Amino acid sequence: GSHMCDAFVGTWKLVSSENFDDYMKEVGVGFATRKVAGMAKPNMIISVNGDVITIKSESTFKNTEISFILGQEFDEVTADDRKVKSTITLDGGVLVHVQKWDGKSTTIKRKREDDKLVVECVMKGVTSTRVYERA
Ligand SMILES: O=S(=O)(Nc1cccc2nsnc12)c1cc(Cl)sc1Cl
Repeated sequence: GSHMCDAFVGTWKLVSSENFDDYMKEVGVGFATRKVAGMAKPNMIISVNGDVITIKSESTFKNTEISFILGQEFDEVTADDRKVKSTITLDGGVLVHVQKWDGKSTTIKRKREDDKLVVECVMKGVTSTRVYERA
Protein backbone atom coordinates (compact mmCIF):
# COMPACT_ATOMS: atom_id res chain seq x y z
CA GLY A 1 0.00 0.00 0.00
CA SER A 2 0.88 3.68 0.03
CA HIS A 3 3.98 4.77 1.87
CA MET A 4 6.71 6.99 3.04
CA CYS A 5 8.04 8.51 0.00
CA ASP A 6 5.39 7.90 -2.68
CA ALA A 7 5.25 11.49 -3.77
CA PHE A 8 9.02 11.45 -4.45
CA VAL A 9 9.03 8.34 -6.62
CA GLY A 10 9.56 8.86 -10.32
CA THR A 11 11.82 10.44 -12.87
CA TRP A 12 12.54 14.14 -12.49
CA LYS A 13 14.43 16.56 -14.73
CA LEU A 14 16.26 19.71 -13.54
CA VAL A 15 14.53 22.87 -14.66
CA SER A 16 16.24 25.62 -12.67
CA SER A 17 19.24 26.19 -10.49
CA GLU A 18 20.34 29.12 -8.32
CA ASN A 19 23.64 29.71 -6.55
CA PHE A 20 24.97 26.16 -7.29
CA ASP A 21 28.45 27.47 -8.24
CA ASP A 22 28.69 29.30 -4.92
CA TYR A 23 27.49 26.20 -3.02
CA MET A 24 30.08 24.06 -4.81
CA LYS A 25 32.81 26.63 -3.98
CA GLU A 26 31.80 26.48 -0.31
CA VAL A 27 31.95 22.70 -0.42
CA GLY A 28 35.48 22.81 -1.84
CA VAL A 29 34.87 21.80 -5.45
CA GLY A 30 37.63 22.93 -7.78
CA PHE A 31 37.26 25.11 -10.83
CA ALA A 32 37.05 22.57 -13.64
CA THR A 33 34.59 20.34 -11.86
CA ARG A 34 32.45 23.33 -10.92
CA LYS A 35 32.28 24.47 -14.50
CA VAL A 36 31.38 21.05 -15.98
CA ALA A 37 29.07 20.00 -13.12
CA GLY A 38 27.37 23.35 -13.12
CA MET A 39 26.52 22.93 -16.82
CA ALA A 40 24.88 19.58 -16.16
CA LYS A 41 21.11 19.09 -16.34
CA PRO A 42 20.74 15.92 -14.31
CA ASN A 43 17.76 13.75 -14.03
CA MET A 44 16.90 12.40 -10.66
CA ILE A 45 15.31 8.93 -10.51
CA ILE A 46 13.82 7.97 -7.15
CA SER A 47 12.45 4.52 -6.33
CA VAL A 48 11.47 2.56 -3.28
CA ASN A 49 11.56 -1.20 -2.66
CA GLY A 50 10.54 -2.11 0.88
CA ASP A 51 12.56 -0.02 3.26
CA VAL A 52 15.25 0.70 0.65
CA ILE A 53 15.17 4.05 -1.16
CA THR A 54 17.30 4.49 -4.30
CA ILE A 55 18.20 7.87 -5.74
CA LYS A 56 20.04 7.99 -9.07
CA SER A 57 21.30 11.23 -10.59
CA GLU A 58 22.34 11.10 -14.19
CA SER A 59 23.88 13.60 -16.49
CA THR A 60 26.50 14.09 -19.17
CA PHE A 61 29.01 14.71 -16.37
CA LYS A 62 28.44 11.73 -14.11
CA ASN A 63 25.95 9.10 -13.08
CA THR A 64 25.54 8.63 -9.26
CA GLU A 65 23.44 6.13 -7.34
CA ILE A 66 22.69 5.82 -3.63
CA SER A 67 20.55 3.22 -1.89
CA PHE A 68 19.74 3.58 1.78
CA ILE A 69 17.39 3.01 4.65
CA LEU A 70 16.11 6.06 6.51
CA GLY A 71 18.12 6.82 9.60
CA GLN A 72 20.93 4.38 8.74
CA GLU A 73 24.34 5.84 7.89
CA PHE A 74 26.09 4.85 4.69
CA ASP A 75 29.07 5.55 2.39
CA GLU A 76 28.55 7.85 -0.50
CA VAL A 77 30.95 9.01 -3.20
CA THR A 78 29.52 12.32 -4.38
CA ALA A 79 29.41 13.62 -7.98
CA ASP A 80 32.51 15.74 -7.15
CA ASP A 81 34.33 12.69 -5.77
CA ARG A 82 34.08 13.40 -2.06
CA LYS A 83 34.05 10.32 0.20
CA VAL A 84 31.34 11.17 2.69
CA LYS A 85 29.35 9.54 5.44
CA SER A 86 25.65 10.20 4.83
CA THR A 87 22.46 9.82 6.80
CA ILE A 88 19.02 10.50 5.24
CA THR A 89 15.86 10.87 7.33
CA LEU A 90 12.31 12.01 6.69
CA ASP A 91 11.37 15.15 8.74
CA GLY A 92 7.82 16.21 8.35
CA GLY A 93 7.65 15.03 4.79
CA VAL A 94 11.11 16.39 3.76
CA LEU A 95 14.01 14.12 2.91
CA VAL A 96 16.96 15.46 4.93
CA HIS A 97 20.38 14.26 3.71
CA VAL A 98 23.42 15.09 5.82
CA GLN A 99 26.95 14.45 4.48
CA LYS A 100 29.99 14.46 6.75
CA TRP A 101 33.60 14.51 5.62
CA ASP A 102 36.86 16.01 6.85
CA GLY A 103 35.17 17.57 9.85
CA LYS A 104 32.77 19.39 7.44
CA SER A 105 29.01 18.96 6.93
CA THR A 106 26.46 19.81 4.28
CA THR A 107 22.72 19.23 4.20
CA ILE A 108 20.56 18.56 1.20
CA LYS A 109 16.77 18.80 1.61
CA ARG A 110 14.36 17.40 -0.97
CA LYS A 111 10.69 18.32 -0.81
CA ARG A 112 7.60 18.15 -2.97
CA GLU A 113 6.05 21.56 -3.63
CA ASP A 114 3.14 21.67 -6.08
CA ASP A 115 4.23 19.59 -9.09
CA LYS A 116 7.93 20.19 -8.39
CA LEU A 117 10.60 18.52 -6.40
CA VAL A 118 12.67 21.23 -4.79
CA VAL A 119 16.24 20.57 -3.62
CA GLU A 120 17.93 22.93 -1.17
CA CYS A 121 21.65 22.44 -0.59
CA VAL A 122 23.30 24.26 2.30
CA MET A 123 27.05 24.57 3.08
CA LYS A 124 27.48 27.01 6.02
CA GLY A 125 25.92 30.31 4.98
CA VAL A 126 25.40 29.33 1.33
CA THR A 127 22.18 27.88 -0.05
CA SER A 128 21.53 26.61 -3.54
CA THR A 129 18.02 25.86 -4.79
CA ARG A 130 17.49 23.35 -7.60
CA VAL A 131 14.01 22.76 -8.98
CA TYR A 132 12.94 19.55 -10.79
CA GLU A 133 9.75 18.66 -12.70
CA ARG A 134 8.48 15.30 -13.76
CA ALA A 135 10.16 13.95 -16.85
O1 LIG B 1 22.31 18.00 -8.27
S1 LIG B 1 22.89 16.74 -7.63
O2 LIG B 1 21.90 15.99 -6.89
N1 LIG B 1 23.71 15.76 -8.55
C1 LIG B 1 24.47 16.22 -9.66
C2 LIG B 1 24.85 17.57 -9.94
C3 LIG B 1 25.57 17.87 -11.13
C4 LIG B 1 25.92 16.88 -12.04
C5 LIG B 1 25.56 15.57 -11.77
N2 LIG B 1 25.75 14.39 -12.52
S2 LIG B 1 25.15 13.19 -11.71
N3 LIG B 1 24.61 13.85 -10.52
C6 LIG B 1 24.86 15.26 -10.56
C7 LIG B 1 24.14 17.28 -6.52
C8 LIG B 1 25.64 16.90 -6.81
C9 LIG B 1 26.30 17.51 -5.64
CL1 LIG B 1 27.97 17.35 -5.42
S3 LIG B 1 25.36 18.32 -4.60
C10 LIG B 1 23.93 18.00 -5.26
CL2 LIG B 1 22.33 18.45 -4.73
